[PDB]
Amino acid sequence: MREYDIIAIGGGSGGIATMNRAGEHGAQAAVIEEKKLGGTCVNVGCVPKKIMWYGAQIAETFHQFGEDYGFKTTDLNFDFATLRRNRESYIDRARSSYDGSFKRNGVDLIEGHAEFVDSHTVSVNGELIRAKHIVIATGAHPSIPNIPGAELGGSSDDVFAWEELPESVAILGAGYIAVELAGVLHTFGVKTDLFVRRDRPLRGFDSYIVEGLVKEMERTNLPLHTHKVPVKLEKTTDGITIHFEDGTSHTASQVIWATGRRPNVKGLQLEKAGVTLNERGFIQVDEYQNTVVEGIYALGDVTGEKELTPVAIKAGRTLSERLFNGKTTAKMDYSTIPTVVFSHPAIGTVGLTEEQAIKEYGQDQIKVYKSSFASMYSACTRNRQESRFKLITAGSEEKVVGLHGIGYGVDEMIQGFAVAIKMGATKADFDATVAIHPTSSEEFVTMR
Amino acid sequence: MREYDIIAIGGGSGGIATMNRAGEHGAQAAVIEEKKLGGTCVNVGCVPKKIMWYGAQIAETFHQFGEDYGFKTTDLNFDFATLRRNRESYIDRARSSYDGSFKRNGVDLIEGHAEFVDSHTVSVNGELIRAKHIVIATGAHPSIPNIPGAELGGSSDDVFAWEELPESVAILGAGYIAVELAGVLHTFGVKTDLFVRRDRPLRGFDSYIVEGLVKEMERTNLPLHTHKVPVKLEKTTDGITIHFEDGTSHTASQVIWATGRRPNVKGLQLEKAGVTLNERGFIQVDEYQNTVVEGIYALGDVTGEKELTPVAIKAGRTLSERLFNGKTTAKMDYSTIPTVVFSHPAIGTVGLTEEQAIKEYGQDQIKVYKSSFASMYSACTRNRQESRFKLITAGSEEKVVGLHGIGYGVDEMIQGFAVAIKMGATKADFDATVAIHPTSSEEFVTMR
Ligand SMILES: Cc1cc2nc3c(=O)[nH]c(=O)nc-3n(C[C@H](O)[C@H](O)[C@H](O)COP(=O)(O)OP(=O)(O)OC[C@H]3O[C@@H](n4cnc5c(N)ncnc54)[C@H](O)[C@@H]3O)c2cc1C
Ligand SMILES: Cc1cc2nc3c(=O)[nH]c(=O)nc-3n(C[C@H](O)[C@H](O)[C@H](O)COP(=O)(O)OP(=O)(O)OC[C@H]3O[C@@H](n4cnc5c(N)ncnc54)[C@H](O)[C@@H]3O)c2cc1C
Repeated sequence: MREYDIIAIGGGSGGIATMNRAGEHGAQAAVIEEKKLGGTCVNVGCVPKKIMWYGAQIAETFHQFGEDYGFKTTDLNFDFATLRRNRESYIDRARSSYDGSFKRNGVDLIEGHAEFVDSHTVSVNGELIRAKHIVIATGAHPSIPNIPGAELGGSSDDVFAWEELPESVAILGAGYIAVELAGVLHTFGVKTDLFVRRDRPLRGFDSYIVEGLVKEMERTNLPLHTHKVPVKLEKTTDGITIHFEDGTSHTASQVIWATGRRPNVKGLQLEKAGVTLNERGFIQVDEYQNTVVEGIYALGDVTGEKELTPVAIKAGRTLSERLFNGKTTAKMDYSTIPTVVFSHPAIGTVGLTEEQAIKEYGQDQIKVYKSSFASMYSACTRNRQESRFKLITAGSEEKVVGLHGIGYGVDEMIQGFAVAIKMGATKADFDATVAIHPTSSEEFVTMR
Repeated sequence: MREYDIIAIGGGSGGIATMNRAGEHGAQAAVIEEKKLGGTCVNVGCVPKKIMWYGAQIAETFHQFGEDYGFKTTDLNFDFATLRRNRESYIDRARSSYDGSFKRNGVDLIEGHAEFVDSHTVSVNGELIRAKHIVIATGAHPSIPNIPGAELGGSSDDVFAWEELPESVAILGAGYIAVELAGVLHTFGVKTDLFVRRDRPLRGFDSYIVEGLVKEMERTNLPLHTHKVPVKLEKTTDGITIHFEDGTSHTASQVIWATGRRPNVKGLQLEKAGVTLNERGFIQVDEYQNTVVEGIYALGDVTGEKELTPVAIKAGRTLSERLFNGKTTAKMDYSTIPTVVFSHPAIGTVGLTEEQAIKEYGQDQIKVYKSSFASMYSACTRNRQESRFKLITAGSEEKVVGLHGIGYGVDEMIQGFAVAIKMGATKADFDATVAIHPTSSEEFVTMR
């Protein structure tokens, strides 16, 4: 029968976070996980991507900047197997830390595929498991568009699975994963082509910032192809050929689908428990992460409020504070969540885009500040790399409702500004703060 | 007799920023400069140092991290002359950019040593220049101690003057310039020793962060010598020998004094204007930058409130707003200024140290949050580089009165938090802000 106070279906960012903090306040917890522990982020997401990004930044330095700083090489050889071995070694050590936290806080790891039997019970390898509280944190999977020959194209999971880098690659998609992988593989020397469906990449991100990314792709000869709707994929002697709606076609060794991600909802027997989906296909929940069935909760990518790791972690930790530390009205705040996209160079954003702020406050009520400049790092070399910053203010007092940036060092500067912006910072609060020179971050506090 | 609404004695950070903003509001302004336009920051300070720091960061990247990211070379070859040429080309262009900003704002560039005649007149090369408003922004000079043979040792000016790197150098000092130069030159393969007079470098920075720097110096074999009081310098056949009070001695090709910087107050005929000095040797001014004489002002390093480039720039711009834009009470806020030391790795700080917080608020009203870790960048490699973060809170509300960091990326993460801390951010405001994963900056918002 198996007795636990609370269980988590899924051992990813959300599941680990919720059960550790539940166990921290003296609850009997259990995590149920199909694949490896740690979920998408540890195994096939944030961690391996960022390690490969750092590798690409070194390749960039060697090839682009080194000569004009007085460094010249003789036989600069890149061994990807060496990077991959050390990438996976770091993931192995990070995955073991999570096992140590389970055992310390009194959380049982149960390897297997969970499946609802009734509203308080789940089935794992035949054996039933019962609990008053059940957290569905099953995460997400890559979206494969329904067209002929789509199975021939791989996904982000296949990119980290690669033991050697292919000759060429064709990336289909316009989101953050597409731009990240395109930048990394291009810098490593793979014949990388990116195909977006309409207009430009990152249509949710601010245009001024994305325009800076497009300019950087032109300058590094990373071919971007706009208005490319894929109709069909097909096998050839060269590899895989893509057929587009406009008329043209293109061929490469590998083809990667990176259009979006959809929630894991289908293999759970949600009708037996009584758990309903919302209209968009995510698990329906309220502001406190409660499903329609009491005693069952959902959070992380499966609920789809904001598909990020620390969103799942805080949502998870906040839920366990509510259930086991008496914080009755405690809930996740989904506004003003900062994001960084590790493109070449990195994009950073928090708050509203210009178009979001117009709909929210009114067209007349929004002011905008822009700053184009080159960083000192790149600007004293052949390869001048443009940075672009933007601040969006609202009201008579000019409340900073959006901050956006692309450039060297942007990845590390957003966190502090996110704290300021969530407190209700005005333009006057920014301008009163003295600059740190010489940095790129000082541009945000000296805009006119 | 040439006449102006306002003039600046000195064409550095303070002087240029004051006259450009004065000219922006229609006042006929002029900048008077002895040596090179741009001042200490552009020609022999922030700019050449940061370019050399970036050069050193590339050297660190290839030697310590390259191999484990899959990069190897038959021979890595460094040529300082190429770095210096491009460094000075960037400085040539930055210096040329001021000529464009002068033509827009209507600012005349006068060249020569200025010198007071009376309270409203100066002399440059015999020609008398009268003005209603005179701004003293003469800056500072490297301090050379008074001991036998002190002339044999140079300063930071001489480090940037170098066409070739010497074989060995001895840096005598404990401040930010000593630590910055010691790190850069050590990374470029110069036999570099750092000699501090007392217990540790960087008195006034937080012990936890400084302890982290000392640990990195010892790990990378950059000798730090403590309790080393120079009594004498002596020219020898070996090189230049330093004799210390403890009876030991040390020899090197060059010796660099980095003991501190003093204001330029002696060449101006300040007695003829009626401008006085305070007990510390700086020009005496009030909170509005007014001297004891009407229509004469002083700002930047010569007044010594906080010796940084953006402090001189903001104070100067605030002064011109007061005089030429009807904002009679406008003044420079000198409290809670953020600072970054470009050591290896970079140190960043805003607000109070732990000692300072205890002295202000008392021992039992202060909570301290610490965090020691290795960045993901270095954690994949042989050479695990340690980062150290520290928050200091005060009172029942836990107002963040200090933030400190040392580690990869710290240089760019401070600016945002400085805005937040200046607004009166609490620990609750930090903990409410969602983390950006995977970064180093997220550690500040997840401390427990
Ligand atoms: C390439 C890539 C890069 C990314 N980079 C970033 C980044 O830089 N920053 C960032 O914040 N986010 C990033 N993300 C998103 C981030 O990985 C997710 O938001 C996060 O992993 C969500 O955590 P979760 O717990 O909701 O789901 P997951 O971490 O995916 O965990 C779900 C787990 O549950 C298991 N599971 C599913 N169904 C069952 C079942 N029936 N029984 C038992 N177990 C089950 C799965 O095997 C899986 O391990 C990235 C994603 C990808 C694909
Ligand atoms: C090695 C080094 C590194 C530094 N790094 C940093 C850093 O990273 N960040 C930072 O914020 N700050 C840094 N500083 C400090 C910064 O450079 C100064 O605080 C800043 O330049 C001060 O500006 P100022 O206008 O007060 O004086 P300055 O910029 O020094 O300008 C004074 C000018 O006045 C001229 N002058 C003097 N007397 C006369 C006269 N009688 N007539 C005409 N002209 C005259 C001088 O020639 C000089 O050009 C650094 C300093 C040094 C030495």
